[PDB]
Amino acid sequence: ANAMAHMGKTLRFEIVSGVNFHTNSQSESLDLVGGIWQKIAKEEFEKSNIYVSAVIKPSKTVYNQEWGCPENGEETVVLTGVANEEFVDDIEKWKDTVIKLAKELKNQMKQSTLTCEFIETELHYFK
Amino acid sequence: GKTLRFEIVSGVNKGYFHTNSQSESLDLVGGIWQKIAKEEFEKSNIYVSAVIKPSKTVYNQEWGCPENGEETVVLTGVANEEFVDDIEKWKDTVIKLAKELKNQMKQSTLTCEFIETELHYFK
Amino acid sequence: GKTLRFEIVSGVNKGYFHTNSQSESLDLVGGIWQKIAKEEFEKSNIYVSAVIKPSKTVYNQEWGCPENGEETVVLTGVANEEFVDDIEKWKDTVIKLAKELKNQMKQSTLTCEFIETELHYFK
Repeated sequence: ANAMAHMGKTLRFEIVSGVNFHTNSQSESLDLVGGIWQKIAKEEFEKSNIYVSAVIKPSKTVYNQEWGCPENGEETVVLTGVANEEFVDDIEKWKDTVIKLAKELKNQMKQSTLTCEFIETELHYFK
Repeated sequence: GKTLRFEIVSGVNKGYFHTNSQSESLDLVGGIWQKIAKEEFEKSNIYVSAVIKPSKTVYNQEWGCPENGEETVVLTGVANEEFVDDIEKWKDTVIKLAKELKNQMKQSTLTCEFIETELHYFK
Repeated sequence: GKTLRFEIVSGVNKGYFHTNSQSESLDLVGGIWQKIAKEEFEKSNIYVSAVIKPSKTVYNQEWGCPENGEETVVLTGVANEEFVDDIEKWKDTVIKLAKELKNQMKQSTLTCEFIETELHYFK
């Protein structure tokens, strides 16, 4: 079959959020966060034509119990995405958009704190 | 000294493999990776191990994403200087395996990223 | 504006701890990390938080990997400039904790990687 491959230097983001909502499992909290992210990314895309996709992974975050962490860690989700040159024209505008969406997710999940990191990456995209 | 890690995201193609949970799809992808990595190692003598995580990938429903995201697996590995002599050959091998996984999982698109990393290996 | 993140991959040593699910092995590793980070913080005033993910690691069955991969946990953390003053001291502390985890989990081998990152922290 025919095939295409693109390679370029770009950025990926990674966000960590709590899961706060009456979910009963990591499978259920994955679906919860997935639905919320899908809605906020869609709203942004309608304004700017920039769609910020994310891969979401179940996790627990371990920190000092004296700052409120439960024993053995707090239930969290990790969201990761990339600026794919096929869909993204301007890396600075994309980065600004990711930061905006991170703050909105923090609000929707009613979180006190939230992290968002940018990491340099070499993206190969196969079709 | 620096080296490289790779990360791939793949779908699990329920339409074709008919897994019923994230536990089952994790095992499916784990077994497929094990087989393709072994086949490649027999050809090139380069064995590419991967750490695999369950996930869901959220994109625009108008491009076919299910509500709340598509079931996916994330595969991540590294060029460990204890086992790898030539980084360029390793990178070429990872790209080969990414394409093979895309084929085996019958995926329309697939991503493979390389990230610079400083590996400490304790034995 | 740059800092460092770490990522560790560890086995869960079913031979010794006998966990029955990925949920149970996540809590096991979580509790061990919490205790070793606390003990270190009391000595050095450096607290190393981690986000822990369930996973499997796929390698050659001829080196002892189970079919479809071995149950593992991935631990990832960052040097947050709001809490961390000296990156070299932090990195040394992470290495110490990685070795201690290797000991507590009775692992033959363990990896710890450092990756450059740009951290935004929202309060």
